[PDB]
Amino acid sequence: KDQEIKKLVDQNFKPLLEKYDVPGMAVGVIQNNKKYEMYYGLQSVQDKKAVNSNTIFELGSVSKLFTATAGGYAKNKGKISFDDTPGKYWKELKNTPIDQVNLLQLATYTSGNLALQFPDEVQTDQQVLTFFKDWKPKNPIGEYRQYSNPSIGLFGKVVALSMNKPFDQVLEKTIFPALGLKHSYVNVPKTQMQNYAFGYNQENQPIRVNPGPLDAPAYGVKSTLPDMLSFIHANLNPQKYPTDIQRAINETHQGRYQVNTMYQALGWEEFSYPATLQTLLDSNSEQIVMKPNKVTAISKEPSVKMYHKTGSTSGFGTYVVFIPKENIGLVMLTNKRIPNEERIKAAYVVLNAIK
Ligand SMILES: *[B@]([O])([C][N]S(=O)(=O)[C]C1=[C][C]=[C]C(C([O])=O)=[C]1)OP([O])([O])=O
Repeated sequence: KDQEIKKLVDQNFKPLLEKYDVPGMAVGVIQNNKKYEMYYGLQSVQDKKAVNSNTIFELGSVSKLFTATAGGYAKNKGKISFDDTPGKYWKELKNTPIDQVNLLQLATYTSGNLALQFPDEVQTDQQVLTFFKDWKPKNPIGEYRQYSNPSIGLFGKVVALSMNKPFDQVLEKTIFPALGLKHSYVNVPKTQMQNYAFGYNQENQPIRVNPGPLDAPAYGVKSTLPDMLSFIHANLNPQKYPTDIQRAINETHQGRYQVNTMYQALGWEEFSYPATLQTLLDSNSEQIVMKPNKVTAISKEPSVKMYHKTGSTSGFGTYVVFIPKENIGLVMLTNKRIPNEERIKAAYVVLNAIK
């Protein structure tokens, strides 16, 4: 039976490489604590370098899952409360209007006035501070979800302040070692640069993510297939992990509010399992991703849950999904974007087929 996992991944993911002219793909499955790693194509077209277990990919918004995990960790060591406001940590925001939004509402995109991106002219530390000092509310605080890099980025910044370390070191020195990750990075060091894939844009030009304001907590982590499978393993089966990282992980699985069939957890999107294909696809509709939506309190608390997250950068696509009760999960990393719907569908067919 285990002999079917390679065939399934080949049937469902491998055709996407021709369809979308993607140079390189890594797809991992974890089932009953056994890891399966499927590698396709090249990490670098010009170098003819193969995708392998050392290949580093940009995770885009899947980085937010690390940020959420860092926040869960800081809460459980008593360094923050989710009821706190940012001005408790970043003193220059104390008594400004953004100091009425609490850390949870920042982590989960419900400030009521933060868009997907900062303005293009906002780049320096000084410009980021000014942006948040000048912030005024629009929608009632907590009522509307608008998916936002600045929102979760400020959450990450405040988590880092709570831990007295810059955010890059919170991940690289604390969170990643506690998860057993060996090649996961905010800043890919000199000695691993030969392992960092080129991304490829929609004109098939090689590209990597550009530096930008609070980029690390929003979309700035890079990792390998083995490490992302270890992360999914920690999400499915955290018992072997340190108690504090257990607590952190479990904090990320708690649904905070709902937008119909999508439950917003910390970083992760949560769903009742089994989820219809349309539930999973529509979680990343234009309506949910690009526009304000008024949230509700959770009414139906799912008994059996599954969780997912997409991520994209100019040159990379990522998708991660897991289902605790089936003890299965999947990770897809590409060095060209393909539509979210294809990532979600292929993972749906595969995970369903393996039971
Ligand atoms: B995330 O992957 C956020 N998407 S993103 O495109 O905002 C990431 C990004 C932001 C600024 C610059 C770049 C760059 O230079 O590549 C990338 O979210 P999804 O998958 O929508 O949830």
